[PDB]
Amino acid sequence: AKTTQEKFDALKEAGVFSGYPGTTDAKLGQDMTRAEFAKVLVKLFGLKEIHGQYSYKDKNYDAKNWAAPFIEAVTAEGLMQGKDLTKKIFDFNGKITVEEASKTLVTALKLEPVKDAQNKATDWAKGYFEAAVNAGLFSKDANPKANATRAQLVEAAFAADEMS
Ligand SMILES: CO[C@@H]1O[C@@H]2CO[C@](C)(C(=O)O)O[C@H]2[C@H](O[C@@H]2O[C@H](CO)[C@@H](O)[C@H](O)[C@H]2NC(C)=O)[C@@H]1NC(C)=O
Repeated sequence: AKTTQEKFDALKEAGVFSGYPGTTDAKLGQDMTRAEFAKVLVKLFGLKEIHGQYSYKDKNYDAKNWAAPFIEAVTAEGLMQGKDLTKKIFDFNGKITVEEASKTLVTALKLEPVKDAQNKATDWAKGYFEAAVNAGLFSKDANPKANATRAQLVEAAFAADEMS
């Protein structure tokens, strides 16, 4: 079985994840913004980027924001809808959590949420986290509410790619 690092290298060659300048360190212990994760989802699932459209009101969510085409693409695909509908806030600088990642991947893979699922996830997410655990995207001992580490995102993305 491939290590996290070998899984990363594969995803990177494929354009789905990136490294950092001037180092081979993949920084598997660090976190990831929701903007970057939207981009991961686009590259992982082969989605079309949507230019010149803005469905959120966050400060600096505009045409100069490199993430908008990715954010719009995952929004149009129904994978993500942001954090509150009435102010139209996506939170692109906020970090992706393991339960949030679970929802997007389970949805994209067309897997079904677990009903009556019992776990430590926020109420809205319990079914998606559990489904994700069952499909081997995250380990059952991951904290649904924590920022997902890049290592966790790599293992999820890799597993997701294998399933798709
Ligand atoms: C703090 O609120 C959450 O923010 C999450 C941010 O990340 C995602 C994956 C996103 O879409 O960007 O999920 C957001 C949460 O959205 C909730 O997603 C559920 C999963 O499908 C939906 O069933 C719920 O309708 C949605 N809202 C609530 C209140 O649970 C939920 N957002 C909202 C608007 O309720």
